[PDB]
Amino acid sequence: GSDFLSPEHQRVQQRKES
Ligand SMILES: *NCCCCCCCC
Repeated sequence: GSDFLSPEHQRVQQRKES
């Protein structure tokens, strides 16, 4: 179904690497 795709990442409230 509807998806952009990636083998990585998670929509956390913050980022400190990406
Ligand atoms: N269609 C959303 C799920 C797949 C992409 C986002 C998570 C990838 C680790």
